[PDB]
Amino acid sequence: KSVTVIGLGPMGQAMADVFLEYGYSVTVWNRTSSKADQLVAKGAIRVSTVNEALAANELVILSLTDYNVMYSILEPVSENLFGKVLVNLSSDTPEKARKAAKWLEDRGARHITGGVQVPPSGIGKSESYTYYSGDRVVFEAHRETLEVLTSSDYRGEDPGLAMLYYQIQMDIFWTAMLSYLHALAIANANGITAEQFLPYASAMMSSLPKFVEFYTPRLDEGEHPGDVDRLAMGLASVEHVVHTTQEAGIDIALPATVLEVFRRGMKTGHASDSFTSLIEIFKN
Amino acid sequence: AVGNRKSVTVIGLGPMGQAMADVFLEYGYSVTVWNRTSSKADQLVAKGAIRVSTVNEALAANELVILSLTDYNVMYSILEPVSENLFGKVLVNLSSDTPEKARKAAKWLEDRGARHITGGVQVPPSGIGKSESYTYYSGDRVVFEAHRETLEVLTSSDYRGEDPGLAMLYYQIQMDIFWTAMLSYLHALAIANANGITAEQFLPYASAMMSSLPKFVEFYTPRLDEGEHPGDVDRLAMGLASVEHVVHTTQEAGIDIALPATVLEVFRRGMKTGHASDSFTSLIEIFKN
Ligand SMILES: NC(=O)c1ccc[n+]([C@@H]2O[C@H](COP(=O)([O-])OP(=O)(O)OC[C@H]3O[C@@H](n4cnc5c(N)ncnc54)[C@H](OP(=O)(O)O)[C@@H]3O)[C@@H](O)[C@H]2O)c1
Repeated sequence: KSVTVIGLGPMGQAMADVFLEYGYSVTVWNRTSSKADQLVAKGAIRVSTVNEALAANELVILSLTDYNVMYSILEPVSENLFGKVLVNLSSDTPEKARKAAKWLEDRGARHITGGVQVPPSGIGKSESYTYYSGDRVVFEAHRETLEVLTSSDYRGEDPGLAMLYYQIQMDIFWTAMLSYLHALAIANANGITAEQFLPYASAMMSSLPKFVEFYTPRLDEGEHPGDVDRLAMGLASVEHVVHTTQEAGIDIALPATVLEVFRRGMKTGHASDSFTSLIEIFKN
Repeated sequence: AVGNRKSVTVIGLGPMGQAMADVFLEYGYSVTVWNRTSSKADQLVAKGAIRVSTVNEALAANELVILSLTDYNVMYSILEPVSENLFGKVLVNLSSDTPEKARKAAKWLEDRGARHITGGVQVPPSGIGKSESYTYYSGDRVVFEAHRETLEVLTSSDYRGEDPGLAMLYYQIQMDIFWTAMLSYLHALAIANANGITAEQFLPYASAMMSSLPKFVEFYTPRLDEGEHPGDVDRLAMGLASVEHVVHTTQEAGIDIALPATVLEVFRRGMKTGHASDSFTSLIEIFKN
């Protein structure tokens, strides 16, 4: 039970704490060496250099701000990476994580990508989940240590996948939550409160998985028949939303973008297809 | 004797009007129908509906008239030439349109001596006649109560208040969420597909995310009603950073950026107007202008 943590922001601090709680020997490094004071008081071993941190252990957790920090601190010590397993937790794009894995492999190290789904306070709780991706044999070799921090959800071999599943979920979260705020602004303009809207907003959100379930097999076939819905009629529905927004004096940017997507789909010949055919507009 | 007359007129026989007329007939109503395209009533006539030739005749047949037309402009188009014959009628308009359109129609109808109930039907034709289905209703409460029994043959009802616009308000704000959130799903799936993963693989994650959203709505609702956006549990600056990673992921996958780029623009406007350290709920102020 021995692990190195490089990067002592809030996440790194939480992780290092939980490891110390469960009896691990924890070696730490940070560019600003004072950030480790509280951990050192709890038994963490602070080392002066990146070299010493890498030497201490096979498993190295990288809780850095972004992937550029990784290159900055490891590139000058590229000769010292053989046999190390670097678990990268920065939030970034799939391609960033892929480029990092390849760079590390070229220097004899192995990479596990992690997409942590909770804030620092979730660390050490089994109801918390982290996406992991990368070589399955490397991941299985360190799974026990990683699961001291959270439950795991291994997504596959591609180092980019842990970040893929994280970012596409955030695409839905932010866009759908903004739609909720937008809808509430219209509601407020017409005299209705968030308390009054609550059960209706909630019921709509909860209904969406049933649509996703319905359309999933069709989307996987590349099929957009107009048997239960037509794009033309979706467009007309969006248009009512845009006019409602305008009448209420609410900012039109968000529904106007939705309307523009529908129009582009109509303008490429999809009037009679399902609205799912708009995936072709996004695909590019 | 208590109870509604078992007699009703339906004007507008698209798929929704056809479903409503069918349900009324099966329930035991005398159903009088009119449609611009008269042949669309053939099946209903075979089951006992009474087709009339003119809109005037359809209005004369009954007190209660259900409209299922494309929108409110259609209503004017057909009713204006028979404005004289609206006196004493109760028109229940189940057409999708904006709140203000419904308000203006309710006044126009009252000026002609008719009464108006706005309805926002929440289900497709197949949901008509099922009690798990709901329709939003609004308008004069006494008029609604007088015809509720008939309206409940079609769906359960959810009366929202006196303002005739409200039934279209609740309907349209739910559709703002539906279309925007479903397009976010398609956008996210396009990224997934570019990266080699399928809708089947995405399904449990898309569904879990969507199903988690009501918990956020519940958490924020009381704060929003106070006009409060403290940054105690989240800050806009950190949300912006999260949106930026979404935009870059999109671009790397070669996926159309219009939708996340508009999300990002909203966040940036909120940063511009001072809300870096407030909750992301502060973006409601950007929507408010
Ligand atoms: N279908 C759905 O799933 C659904 C769900 C909820 C709410 N709604 C709403 O229900 C309403 C009716 O929709 P729908 O699907 O049943 O059919 P629709 O195709 O909108 O047709 C509705 C009716 O309007 C008539 N109409 C259209 N333009 C007209 C004109 N210029 N003059 C005279 N009549 C006119 C049509 O006559 P013809 O038959 O002669 O074309 C038809 O009777 C809409 O507002 C729709 O948004 C629909």
